[PDB]
Amino acid sequence: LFKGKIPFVVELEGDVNGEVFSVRGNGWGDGSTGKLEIKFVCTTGEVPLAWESLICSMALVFCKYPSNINDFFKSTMPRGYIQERKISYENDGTFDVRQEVTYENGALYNRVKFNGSGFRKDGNVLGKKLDLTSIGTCIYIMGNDEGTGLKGVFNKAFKVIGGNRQIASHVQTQTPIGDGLVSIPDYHVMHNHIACSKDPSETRDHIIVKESLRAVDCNTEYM
Amino acid sequence: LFKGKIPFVVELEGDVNGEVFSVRGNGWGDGSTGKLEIKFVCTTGEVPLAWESLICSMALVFCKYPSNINDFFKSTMPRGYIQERKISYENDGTFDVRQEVTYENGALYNRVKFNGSGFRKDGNVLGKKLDLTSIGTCIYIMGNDEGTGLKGVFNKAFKVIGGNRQIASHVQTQTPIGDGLVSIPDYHVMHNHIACSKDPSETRDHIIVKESLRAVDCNTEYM
Repeated sequence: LFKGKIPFVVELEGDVNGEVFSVRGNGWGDGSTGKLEIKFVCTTGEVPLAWESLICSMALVFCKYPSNINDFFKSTMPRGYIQERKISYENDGTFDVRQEVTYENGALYNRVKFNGSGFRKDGNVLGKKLDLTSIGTCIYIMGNDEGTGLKGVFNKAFKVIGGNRQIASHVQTQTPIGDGLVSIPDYHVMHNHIACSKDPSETRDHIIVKESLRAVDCNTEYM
Repeated sequence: LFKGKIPFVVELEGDVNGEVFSVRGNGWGDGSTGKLEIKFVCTTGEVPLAWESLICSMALVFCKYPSNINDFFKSTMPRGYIQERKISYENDGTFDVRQEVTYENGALYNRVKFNGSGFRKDGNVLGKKLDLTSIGTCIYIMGNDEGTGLKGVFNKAFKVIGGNRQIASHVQTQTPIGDGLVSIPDYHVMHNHIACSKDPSETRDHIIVKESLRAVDCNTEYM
């Protein structure tokens, strides 16, 4: 299903320190090259927080997997998987995020419930002081202890506009939505790249995201 | 000072859940290739915990740095730097670690105070149920907020013998020991590899470690 560009559609309902907002993204992902491009629009007016804080919540199924690592994400399709994260910001609040990642009508949908609490008034998140202009991130992927799904961990070192860097710590799980046979990997990493940009022509609150995604047998490739 | 193999000497005084032990390592590191080899011996009898839990505490100065990233570690030599870590194990205790990394008499010394508390009796650390046979780790390196030193973060996904994987979360700082001019980088990563082995000939409690260390401009290389 993932040999070639396919539509990538995102629906995020957000609730951060009791500020409710909706985001819709349309673009494309290519699971054989590990590339995607998508434009996110806030449909309820303006995001009450850093766009950058939304980006990883808004499709690791598009990751370019080598043939020697089990690709859990593609193995669950078309029914797909649940992707859940706790994201903890150094000196700031916490996001609780639940995603349904499914293949429907020839398209990959990321449907996201994005909740945040404890965020600080003069913090980088509510202050919108974060930047992902061009940034590499390494994500740890492995089988959960029961061998029914995935767990993972990673940091993002967000650029802080007029500051230094802000670490957000992510804990993730992925569990299949269906009862079909799934493929469980051992420990590996994703080398991921984000570039975020704004259309100066566009008048609505939005952000354009390009990602690169590659699964890496770091146990071999780091030697 | 780091163009070619030079002696690498480690002295670790350890205190884990009130169990005191000493480790001495001798080997070599090569800062131009980013390789090192060292054999660690417990001099007080036996390590009262997983060797694997000691390995990253027991010389990022040996990291192969490209010319487009500031190499803080080599910029501090010969006086060298302090390297401090809090290491937190999922469902287990915490290590507090202070290192002095100095160049003395043509050799690179890592002098380590390794403290651990809250470790669980039937846990993977005191139970010695961890393995680093062949494992890749990605370390985040960046300038601290004051621009006087480094901060960093990383996970190690330890193999658990007869289990799955155990995440240890590391927070690190590096601060110069001297008053000399130091070179402060922006965010990048190290792709590091560990291979641990035992000499079946050797009769003392020991472990042999080979590391690969490369500094990576992930903001470019992950695209």
